[PDB]
Amino acid sequence: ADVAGAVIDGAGLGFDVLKTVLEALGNVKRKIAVGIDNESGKTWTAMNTYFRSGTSDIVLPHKVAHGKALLYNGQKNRGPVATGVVGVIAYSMSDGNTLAVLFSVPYDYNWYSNWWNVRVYKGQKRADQRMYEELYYHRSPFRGDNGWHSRGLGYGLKSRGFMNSSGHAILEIHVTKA
Amino acid sequence: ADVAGAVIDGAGLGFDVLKTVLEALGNVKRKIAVGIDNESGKTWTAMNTYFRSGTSDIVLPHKVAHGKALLYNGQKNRGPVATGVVGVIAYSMSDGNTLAVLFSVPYDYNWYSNWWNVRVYKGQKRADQRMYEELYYHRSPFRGDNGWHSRGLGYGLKSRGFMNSSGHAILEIHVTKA
Amino acid sequence: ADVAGAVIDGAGLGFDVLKTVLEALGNVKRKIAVGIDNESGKTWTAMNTYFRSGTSDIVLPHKVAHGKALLYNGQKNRGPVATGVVGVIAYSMSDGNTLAVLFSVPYDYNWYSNWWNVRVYKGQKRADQRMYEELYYHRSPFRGDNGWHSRGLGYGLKSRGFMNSSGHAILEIHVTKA
Amino acid sequence: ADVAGAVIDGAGLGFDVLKTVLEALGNVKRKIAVGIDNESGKTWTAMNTYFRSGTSDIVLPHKVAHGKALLYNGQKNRGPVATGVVGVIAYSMSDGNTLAVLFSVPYDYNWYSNWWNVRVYKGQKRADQRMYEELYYHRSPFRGDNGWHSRGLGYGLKSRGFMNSSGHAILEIHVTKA
Amino acid sequence: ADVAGAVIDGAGLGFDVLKTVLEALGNVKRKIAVGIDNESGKTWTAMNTYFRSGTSDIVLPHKVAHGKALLYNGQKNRGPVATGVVGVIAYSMSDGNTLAVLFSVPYDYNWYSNWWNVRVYKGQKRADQRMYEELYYHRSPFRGDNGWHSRGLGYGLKSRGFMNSSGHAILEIHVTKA
Amino acid sequence: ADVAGAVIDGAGLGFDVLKTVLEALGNVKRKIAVGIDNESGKTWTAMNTYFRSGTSDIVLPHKVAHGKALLYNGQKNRGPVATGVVGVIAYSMSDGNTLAVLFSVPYDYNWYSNWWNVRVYKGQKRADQRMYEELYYHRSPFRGDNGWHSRGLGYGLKSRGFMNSSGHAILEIHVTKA
Amino acid sequence: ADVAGAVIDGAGLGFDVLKTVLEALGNVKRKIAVGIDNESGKTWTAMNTYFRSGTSDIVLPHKVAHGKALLYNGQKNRGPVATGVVGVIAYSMSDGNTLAVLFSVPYDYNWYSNWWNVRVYKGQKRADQRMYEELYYHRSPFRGDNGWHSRGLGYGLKSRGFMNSSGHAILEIHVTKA
Amino acid sequence: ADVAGAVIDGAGLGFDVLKTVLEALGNVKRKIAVGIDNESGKTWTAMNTYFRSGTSDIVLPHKVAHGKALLYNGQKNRGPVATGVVGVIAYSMSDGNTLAVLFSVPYDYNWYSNWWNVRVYKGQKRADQRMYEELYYHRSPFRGDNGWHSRGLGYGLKSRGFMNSSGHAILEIHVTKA
Ligand SMILES: CC(C)CCC[C@@H](C)[C@H]1CC[C@H]2[C@@H]3CC=C4C[C@@H](O)CC[C@]4(C)[C@H]3CC[C@]12C
Ligand SMILES: CC(C)CCC[C@@H](C)[C@H]1CC[C@H]2[C@@H]3CC=C4C[C@@H](O)CC[C@]4(C)[C@H]3CC[C@]12C
Ligand SMILES: CC(C)CCC[C@@H](C)[C@H]1CC[C@H]2[C@@H]3CC=C4C[C@@H](O)CC[C@]4(C)[C@H]3CC[C@]12C
Ligand SMILES: CC(C)CCC[C@@H](C)[C@H]1CC[C@H]2[C@@H]3CC=C4C[C@@H](O)CC[C@]4(C)[C@H]3CC[C@]12C
Ligand SMILES: CC(C)CCC[C@@H](C)[C@H]1CC[C@H]2[C@@H]3CC=C4C[C@@H](O)CC[C@]4(C)[C@H]3CC[C@]12C
Ligand SMILES: CC(C)CCC[C@@H](C)[C@H]1CC[C@H]2[C@@H]3CC=C4C[C@@H](O)CC[C@]4(C)[C@H]3CC[C@]12C
Repeated sequence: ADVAGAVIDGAGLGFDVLKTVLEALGNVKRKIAVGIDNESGKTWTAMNTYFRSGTSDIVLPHKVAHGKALLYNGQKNRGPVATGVVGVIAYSMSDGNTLAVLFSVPYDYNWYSNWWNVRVYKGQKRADQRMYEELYYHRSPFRGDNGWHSRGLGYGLKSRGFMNSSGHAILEIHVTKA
Repeated sequence: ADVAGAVIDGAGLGFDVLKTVLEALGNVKRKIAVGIDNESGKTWTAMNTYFRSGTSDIVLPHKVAHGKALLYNGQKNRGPVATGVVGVIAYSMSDGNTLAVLFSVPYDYNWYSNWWNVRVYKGQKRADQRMYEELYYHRSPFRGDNGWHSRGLGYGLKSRGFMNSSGHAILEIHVTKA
Repeated sequence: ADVAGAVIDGAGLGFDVLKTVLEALGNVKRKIAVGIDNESGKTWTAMNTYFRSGTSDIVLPHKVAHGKALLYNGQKNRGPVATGVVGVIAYSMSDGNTLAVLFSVPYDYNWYSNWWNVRVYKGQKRADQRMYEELYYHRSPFRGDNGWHSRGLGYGLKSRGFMNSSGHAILEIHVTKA
Repeated sequence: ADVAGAVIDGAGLGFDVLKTVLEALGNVKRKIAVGIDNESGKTWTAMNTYFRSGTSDIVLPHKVAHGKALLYNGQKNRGPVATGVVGVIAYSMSDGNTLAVLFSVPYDYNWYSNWWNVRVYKGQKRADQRMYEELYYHRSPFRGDNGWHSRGLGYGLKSRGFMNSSGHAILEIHVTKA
Repeated sequence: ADVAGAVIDGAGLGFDVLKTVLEALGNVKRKIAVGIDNESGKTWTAMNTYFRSGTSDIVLPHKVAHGKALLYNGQKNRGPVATGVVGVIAYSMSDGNTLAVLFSVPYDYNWYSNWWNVRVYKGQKRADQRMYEELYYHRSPFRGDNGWHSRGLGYGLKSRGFMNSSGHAILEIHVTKA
Repeated sequence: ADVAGAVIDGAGLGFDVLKTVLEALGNVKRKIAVGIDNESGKTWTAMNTYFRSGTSDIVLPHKVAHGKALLYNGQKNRGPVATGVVGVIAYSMSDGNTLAVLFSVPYDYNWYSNWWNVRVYKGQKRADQRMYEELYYHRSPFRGDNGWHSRGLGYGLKSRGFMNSSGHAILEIHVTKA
Repeated sequence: ADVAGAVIDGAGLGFDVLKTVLEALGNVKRKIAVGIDNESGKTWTAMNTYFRSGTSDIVLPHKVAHGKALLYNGQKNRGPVATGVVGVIAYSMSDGNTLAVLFSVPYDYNWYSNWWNVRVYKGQKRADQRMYEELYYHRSPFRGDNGWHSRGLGYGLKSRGFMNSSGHAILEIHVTKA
Repeated sequence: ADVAGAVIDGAGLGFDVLKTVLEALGNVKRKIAVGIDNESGKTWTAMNTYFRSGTSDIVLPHKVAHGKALLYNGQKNRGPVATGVVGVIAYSMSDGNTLAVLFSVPYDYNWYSNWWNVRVYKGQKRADQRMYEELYYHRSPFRGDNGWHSRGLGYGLKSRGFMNSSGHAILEIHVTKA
């Protein structure tokens, strides 16, 4: 009767609202483009990229020789999901150590910001949740605040990086001999 | 009367909801691009690709000589079907053995992940359901976790592969002399 | 009155449903691309293509010399019809025999699959319903299962063919000297 | 009152149905592309194309010398009309005879099929309704069944033609010296 | 009240019907492309084109030398008007006579057909309503029936023309020395 | 109540009708392209273009040397206004006289037609309302009837002009030495 | 109840009307393209452009050498605002004086017209509201009436300018040695 | 009942209004393009860009040698947020001082205007909120009023800058030796 018609009309209104909300959520773009210059004097072998959030549509370049550039990119999961792209790239270095690069492009910018970090681990370590937590919570990550930051990585290596503050984040790092 | 009008309005609302759901289901893309480099010293002859899920729109390359690359791709079945693209590619090798490559790009990522595996079978074996089950459940498949994995295939052969974690999966494998 | 208004509303809903169904049925694509390599040592003269289902928009190439390739294609009938493209191509060979190639890309994949077959008939025979039934039900057709199949055709001829399992089917056959 | 509102709603529904039907009828394409190779040893002068159904948007080529090809095309009448393109092309030959080519691409394929015919008439005769009836009902036209058909035209002339079975019909004929 | 609401609904339905009808009427295309080859041995000077129906968007070429071609085109009046393009082109010839070419592409093909005519008038006469009536009703115009028609124009001149039967009419005439 | 709802529905219908009418009025195109060839033996200096109706989006070419062509164009005012493009172009000539060219492409073709005129005024006179009235009502303007018209301008000058009858009017004039 | 439903329907109608009105207001284009040729024998240094209405999206060219052309453009403020583009460009001249060019492309053409003016001020003066008022109300601006106007600027300088009457206004001025 | 239906209709109207408002807010563009020419005789090293409002999608160029140009751009935050792009770029100079450039393109132009400023700070200072407040409230910023402004920066340096008044702001500065 009248109640059923009102319920159906309300359901249709809720359906339209849900369609609009889902389209808006799916139209949100959170992508990261990582470019790392290798002036470290040693060849880099890709180990893995651990994605705490998001994913990548391309192959992680297996080898990055000295004087070359690692080019990589990722983005948030397809669909109306309120997650960004957060991850750690782990490359094996010729000296036997691991270069770890943390990137974080969050979905909700009301509570979170773009973050990035670079660190060198002794031995060959694959990027995982523990490495991400170390780089994000305990190793003093740099804010993606459209600023250049330099930090000595050790092992005769230093890093100079930059990351913008937008959702279309670009993380450019130069890892050079210290 | 009023009841019939309410029923028709509810049916129209359900029709609109069903149209939206079917369009969303059909817009989901699950495709796999397989690239296998042959540095095994022997020529590969295509046997078959068994698709547990999905299909392919191209011909499986009949011959892959040493130093060449097998390029292949597949995708999930057209239409609003909640299935991914899961399959095994079987190539005959010159020594008389079979190279089997398992790929798995699931539809529902809440329960499943991207998987891949590489194995060498003695004799000439065509890819089928049993081979897929062996490669997916009992031969320790590698997760498609944006990481490089290496494993000795035996018969003087080793494999080094990579697979991303997204629905637009790329599986790059190098099968080289051990 | 109220009954007439309800009937008209139901008719409009049925009209919208019918429009959506017809559009979906018409958007289904079932096409076949046939490529046959002639390494038989004899020239092929086109006889005819009998379409059990579907049709073709191009001319069947009249002559296919040795070392050349027959290129042909067909698709299902235009409009919202639940039929695929099923047919037999009959070519006359220089020795006086007929090369018959059966292709079958069904509309309903719930009950049917892609099928193909190659056979050589003594004498000059045009493709028709009987030839299609022979090739589809009694001459052991190969499944379009993304696999390479080889079969001796006789008369000093062998065939090696491939057909994928999708609705956008490609049938590649090489008919060579045995 | 209520009756008038119901009548107006029904009229609107009928208007929508009529619009959809007219759009579907107008979207139906029936076109014919005629290509006739002249290896008859004599020049052909265009006489006329009588369209039993449909029309053409181009000029009938006035002269077709020996070794050249007549290219022509036509289509069904613009608008939502349930008629195909049926006609006869009449060319004058140098010997004083007429080459008549019948083409028929019907609108309703439930009752009709593609047909074509080739004939040589003594003297100079223009294509008309009587010639079309002769070629379609009494001179054994060839079915447009994706098959090659050969027939001796007489006067030291033979014809070898092909016509597909689809609505986008192509009629390729070679009229050569017998 | 209810009557006013019914009247407004009927007015809206009539508005939608009128919009559809006007769009359909405006989408009807009736254009003519005239190409006249001058092999008369004398130069042609444009006098005027009298449009009984329709209009032209280009300049009538002032001079057409011997061995050149007059290219002209016209179309029906813009907007939803049920009129075709009917007119007479009058060119002055070097000998002091007038070449008049009548073209007629009607809007309603249920009652009318494409017509064309060619005539030579003594003296310099501009195309007007009387000339159009003479060429259309009393000088035996040729039907635009996809046929070639030849007629001696006199004054040592003959004409050979062709006109298709469609609304996108092309009228090709060759006026040569008799 | 019911009256207010009926009033609102009628207002919405009137709004839709008004939107359609305004869109149709704004889609009406009335533009004029003027091309004047100067074979008068004297240089022309632009004085002004007085637009009785419409406007122009380009600069009136300041100088038109002998043997060159003045290219100009205008159109009706943007928006749903029922006005055409009517104006007079006044150029100063080297001898000290003024060349005035009247063009008139009306909006309503039910009452008005395309008109054009060419005149030479003694002295330097700028185009204005009085000059337009003189050229349109008292100096015998030529109708834009797709016809070539010639008239001696005096001062050792003659003009030969052409103007089509459509709303996309082109006015081509040649002002040459008499 | 019924009153609330009527109020909501009226509010929706008003919303649709407001959306249409705002779209129409925002679709109105009022832009000015200024081109000033410098044949004054002195270099021009840009001082500023004071926009009484509208704005510009480009940089005012800092230097305009003798024999070069200043190219500039502006437009009305983005959004549905009923304002045109009115401003004064002030350039510093090498002699120590200021060249001021007033342009005015109004929004409402029912009350206003295109205006322009050129003046030379002693000393270096920046364009402001007072300069605009002087050039628009007291220094006899030229109407943008598709006419060429010349005026001696003084200081051994004269100006010859042109401005059309449309909303897509072009103001071309040549400032030359007197 | 009736109340619930009225509430649902009002909610739908509010939803449509909110969708329109959000689309309008998101369609507002506020971007800044900064171009700074370095004729200071010293190399510039990027320190950081502090965005009080908005963000940037590109990397701040690390080095700007003498005679080169810094190219940078930013825009307001994506989505329907009523914020502009306001920030300070801080570059390190070879002499040990900092070049700070303030840009401000506000969202609400009813209360705010485009502003810019250039200053040199002793020592190496990173752009932050305090620097922005200093440059915007206490160091006399130049208005983005389409005017060229010059100011001695000190330390043997002077600046000459320009900024337009539109939301698509361009800020061009030349920092040269004083
Ligand atoms: C009123 C009744 C029918 C309940 C309706 C619940 C709706 C509003 C809930 C149920 C499931 C929810 C979704 C569940 C998961 C996600 C993924 C997350 O990353 C973003 C939010 C999103 C997309 C939620 C949006 C809101 C949602 C659609
Ligand atoms: C309320 C009455 C009419 C029953 C309605 C049942 C509807 C909701 C059911 C019936 C058949 C169902 C479909 C059957 C098969 C598939 C393929 C699967 O891979 C994804 C889901 C999908 C696409 C289902 C979606 C839901 C579905 C359309
Ligand atoms: C219910 C009352 C108003 C009668 C409605 C009659 C309608 C359905 C009839 C009247 C005229 C008919 C049209 C008349 C002529 C043709 C051309 C033919 O080649 C195809 C069908 C077509 C296009 C008809 C379609 C149906 C039609 C539009
Ligand atoms: C019911 C009341 C409001 C009367 C409605 C009358 C309508 C249907 C009439 C009035 C004026 C008519 C138009 C007048 C002139 C022409 C130009 C002609 O070449 C084609 C028909 C066309 C386009 C008519 C179509 C039908 C028309 C719009
Ligand atoms: C019923 C009540 C609200 C009165 C409605 C009056 C409407 C129909 C009137 C009022 C103002 C009118 C417009 C006023 C001016 C012009 C410019 C003219 O060149 C073409 C007509 C046009 C565009 C008119 C169209 C009709 C119009 C919109
Ligand atoms: C009537 C009941 C449901 C309350 C509705 C409140 C609506 C109108 C309010 C709640 C939250 C508000 C938004 C909150 C934040 C922002 C960001 C700001 O930069 C622009 C305005 C904007 C986008 C607001 C627009 C209006 C808004 C959507």
